[PDB]
Amino acid sequence: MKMRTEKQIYDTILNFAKADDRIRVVTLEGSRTNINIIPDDFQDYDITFFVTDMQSFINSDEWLNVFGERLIMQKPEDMELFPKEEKGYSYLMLFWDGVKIDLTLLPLEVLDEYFTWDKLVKLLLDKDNRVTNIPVPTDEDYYIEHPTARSFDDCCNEFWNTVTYVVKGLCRKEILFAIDHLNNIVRMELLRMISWKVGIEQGYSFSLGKNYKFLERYISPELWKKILATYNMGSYTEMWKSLELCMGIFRMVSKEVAQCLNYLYPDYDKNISNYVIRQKEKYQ
Amino acid sequence: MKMRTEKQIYDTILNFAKADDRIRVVTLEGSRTNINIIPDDFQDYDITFFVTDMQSFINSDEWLNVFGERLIMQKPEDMELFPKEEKGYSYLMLFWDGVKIDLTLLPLEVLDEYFTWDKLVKLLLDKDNRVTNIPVPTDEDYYIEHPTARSFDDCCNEFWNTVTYVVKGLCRKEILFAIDHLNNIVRMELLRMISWKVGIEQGYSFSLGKNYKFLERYISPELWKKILATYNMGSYTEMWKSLELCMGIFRMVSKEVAQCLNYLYPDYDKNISNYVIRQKEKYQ
Repeated sequence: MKMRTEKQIYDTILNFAKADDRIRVVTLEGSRTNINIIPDDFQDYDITFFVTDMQSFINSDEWLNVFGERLIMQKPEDMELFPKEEKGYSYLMLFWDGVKIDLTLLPLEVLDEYFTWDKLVKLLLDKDNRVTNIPVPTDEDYYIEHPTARSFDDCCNEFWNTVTYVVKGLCRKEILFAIDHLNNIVRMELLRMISWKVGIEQGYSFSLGKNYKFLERYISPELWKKILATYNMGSYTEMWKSLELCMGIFRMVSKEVAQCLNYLYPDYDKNISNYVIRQKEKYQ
Repeated sequence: MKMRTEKQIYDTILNFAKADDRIRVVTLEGSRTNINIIPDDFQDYDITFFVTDMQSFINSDEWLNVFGERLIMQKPEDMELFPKEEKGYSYLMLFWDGVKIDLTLLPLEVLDEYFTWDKLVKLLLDKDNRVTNIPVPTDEDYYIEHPTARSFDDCCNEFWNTVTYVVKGLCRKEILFAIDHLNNIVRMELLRMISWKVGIEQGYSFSLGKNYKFLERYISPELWKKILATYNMGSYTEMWKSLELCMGIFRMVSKEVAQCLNYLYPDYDKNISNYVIRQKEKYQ
């Protein structure tokens, strides 16, 4: 059940922008610019306004009422607990009907370099014709990268080195330390190596999506099940199993990448695998 | 079974530094400077050398052989896959006997501001008496922070807003997106709120450690079990359970913090909890 159509939402946004002297350019960002994303009910409206007077917007929130009644909103460049990590000033809003609008205000001066930030951008309005070469959105910066012999070694090095930090956390009875290093680093390097395997098998012309979220489409159900099994980490016993499964998958996938691209298979696996076994025995 | 004593390791490091004209200051960093850490077999030796000629060290690795035979080493400021994220040039080494040395080379000029970077620092050698006010190591920058009414609201805002991103990932059958947002953000804000609860209950004069790794000492076994149960995430069914458990813990703990510090309890819980229930039903 829709309470508003997509055309009604775009009209609310653009009619507001057209009427306001301060707003000179409007762009669209994110998955709605991406012809390779299947449309669904969760696609945010990522809208950017380029404006002549920033402070006149920040002074009061009343002008936002045109977008509808809100369930929640965040102003991430205006919080105390969190520092600014994007330029400009944004409003992340979830509305009563489940629609989401992430609205960014940027000073007009930033238009000089804005288009270098991301290629998934579509120009919606340009009152003064500032944009002389109009960009065509593309997700090409998100395709799988081909490794080099050096970056392959680097990935193996970071995987196997950080494995030793999971071991330290488990042997010290500091499970949260072990979990964070597995989540933030060890399994991320495993997923990177898997992305290189996908590139070898299927090519370099498509994206696996943010957080590798499209990976399931491009790997065996057998390998997908194992990957998901590594995310059961709520005990020391489960964490040793997850870590050992992660190591087994990494051996199999990095060996395939090395043999397909004619790289040396490094000694990290042999040396750290023995280290893991010895440490586990010492504390068992 | 030790193959080398701590005194032998320190002697290997300092005798090397004393003999070398290029090295003028040596410091120790990390948990070995921290009198509140219980010593164990996994404490790295975090050593920093301040040197007159950086490039003469980087040219060749032979000089590292004095530290022993290595199982693995990383040179993180000299990789292709990973950009530099620390100043200077470091060597992360794990040795044949399980000893770990993380050795950082820094130019002498950086000594002007180095001591502002971290307070868990101990001066080991200063050939020219460059350090006139000698620092005393302390972990005080790692104690629990007292929230303000604004930062309390900010934490609640980020928790409940990001809950909606876990919902989106689960409803889209994009579980890796949902898992990453729960791991990187949702549960981190839960752990932050729990740290504030600990501060109220037990005070502001101690550290919960990196990755909150000492948290188990300061919360009920009952609450610890629930926290660990949230880390079972290897299926859509498990992820809905984890998310709902995370929300329940957050309600209980943020309510206690608000009532103890006389903050307003925000409407995020009510509004987003209903949103979650509706979305789960819509896709079930």
